[PDB]
Amino acid sequence: EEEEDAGLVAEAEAVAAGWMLDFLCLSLCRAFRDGRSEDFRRTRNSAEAIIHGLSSLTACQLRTIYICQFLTRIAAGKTLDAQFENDERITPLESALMIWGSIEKEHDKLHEEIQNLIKIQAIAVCMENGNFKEAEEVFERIFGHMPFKSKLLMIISQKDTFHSFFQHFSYNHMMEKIKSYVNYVLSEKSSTFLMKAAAKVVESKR
Amino acid sequence: EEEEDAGLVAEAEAVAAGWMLDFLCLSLCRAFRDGRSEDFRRTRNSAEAIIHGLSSLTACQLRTIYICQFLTRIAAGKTLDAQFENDERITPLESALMIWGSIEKEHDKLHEEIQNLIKIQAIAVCMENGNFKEAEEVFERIFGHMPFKSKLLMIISQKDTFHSFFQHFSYNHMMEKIKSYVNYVLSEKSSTFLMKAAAKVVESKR
Repeated sequence: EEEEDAGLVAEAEAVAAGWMLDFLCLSLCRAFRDGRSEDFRRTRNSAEAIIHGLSSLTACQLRTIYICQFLTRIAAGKTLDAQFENDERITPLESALMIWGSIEKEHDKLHEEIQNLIKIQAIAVCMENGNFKEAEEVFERIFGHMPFKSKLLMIISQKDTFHSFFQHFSYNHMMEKIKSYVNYVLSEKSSTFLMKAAAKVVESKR
Repeated sequence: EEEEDAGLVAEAEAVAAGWMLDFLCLSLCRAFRDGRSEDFRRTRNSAEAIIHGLSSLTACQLRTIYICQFLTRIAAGKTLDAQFENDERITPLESALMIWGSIEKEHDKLHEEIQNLIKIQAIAVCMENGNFKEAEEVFERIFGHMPFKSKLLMIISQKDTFHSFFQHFSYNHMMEKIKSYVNYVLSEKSSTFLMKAAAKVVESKR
């Protein structure tokens, strides 16, 4: 009853923390889709602290954490100063591409298009800051897609930062395709417990 | 319906964050009472990130945040390197005494005893590290209680760190009286929504 009641409290705290993680993961995907940057930053901070207080995760919770990590790297894609991997040479977009190709999800046409847009922008960001040598290094770690492969290497060699290819397959196009995926994810979210109860309370005051 | 549905989502996220704050505040008080230091540290980190994502707080939530801040300063009472106030001269125990005397709560006999134990230990910690001049400064900011007042100044002057007075009114005695208060608080917690639902789930698997 002493060590038993303490165990029961710990079990409930673990169920409650699991609900908090699920809610925060959904709120982060929502903030990303709506372009609410500060909300995404604050909710990411909350979700990370919550993950540190949990000792067990379901496969569904782990999968959801991976997608949220992908979104964080995409948001920091233009922050080449950001290091998400032990290898400090890995650019944020390279890290997102690694998660994108590791998540257990359908490799539908949208999946491949997002993948191909991340590869192009991984090189574009380096060129848009004049890190042309870094651009070649990223190209080697990604292109080591034949028609696009030769086109990108010729743009790195010519040093044309303001090339038309990058404008057609822009950072905004990449962001929009990624936002279309998040919407579908939220659509099939299956409704988290915390959101359902809170929404009931809100409606119960209308 | 566009700006209306977005508002409804924000309202639900605010109700959900309020439930998360209440749960985390209770889990922090529990970790303090049980002496689970690492759990208190991790839950404090989670509660701070949650507070940063909320824009409205009830008087009951604000009062609960004050008590949790008091516990954090008590836990860092021996960490004289910790600065909780803009004035870097204020020791952690001095900051806790300031909150303790500011919370809206009954000034019962337990309240005064906790207050008097915090005052004595505020001086003891400084003496136990040889910061005798700092001890006098803390004494001036607190004792500026006649029978205890003269006794403490004579101990600072004599520089007796290992004095019997501090052993009788020890840091552990202060910790135990503070733990008795937290228990009563949790006893009248009124049961938070998240804890109630989670405990139901746990029992529903016994």
